Amino acid sequence: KIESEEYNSLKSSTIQTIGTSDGGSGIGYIESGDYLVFNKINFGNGANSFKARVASGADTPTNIQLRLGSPTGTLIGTLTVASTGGWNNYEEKSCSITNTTGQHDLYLVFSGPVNIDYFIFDSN
Ligand SMILES: O[C@@H]1[C@@H](O)[C@H](O[C@@H]2CO[C@@H](O[C@@H]3CO[C@@H](O[C@@H]4CO[C@@H](O[C@@H]5CO[C@@H](O)[C@H](O)[C@H]5O)[C@H](O)[C@H]4O)[C@H](O)[C@H]3O)[C@H](O)[C@H]2O)OC[C@H]1O
Ligand SMILES: [Ca+2]
Repeated sequence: KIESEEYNSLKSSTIQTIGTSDGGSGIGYIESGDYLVFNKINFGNGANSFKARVASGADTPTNIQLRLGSPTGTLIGTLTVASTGGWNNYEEKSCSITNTTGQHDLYLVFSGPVNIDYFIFDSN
């Protein structure tokens, strides 16, 4: 598990840390082409699944690309998030990823807006 608001670096001119109504925090005000960087993520044993707690009031879907090494590095999967009913209505959404082990920098690269609280890598 990784908290979006605990990124090491980012590329954005708009991203803000936001709250949720449950007393948590996360990332909003994301625009197309922004990315969050999480350095030295040990995928440990194995990961073939990605789950994120996300909210969206957008009227088009946002793709969250999961890239290793650089923003144009190996693409291991893409979570596509349509509206959840509103910007403060969080749901947990999952995608499969190419099985990943070892230590990589992780770039979440966004095609549009989404509010994100946290994400979890697991093996189904
Ligand atoms: O304390 C807590 C508060 O922090 C919390 O505040 C909420 C923080 O998050 C806010 O959500 C932002 C709402 O505004 C969005 O910008 C939208 C994004 O969509 C744009 O339009 C898009 C254009 O591109 C199209 O292709 C796409 O389909 C469209 O959707 C629109 O122009 C922008 O206005 C941000 O992305 C969100 O992060 C939320 O409103 C606050 O309420 O509230 C709870 C409290 O406990
Ligand atoms: Ca969070």
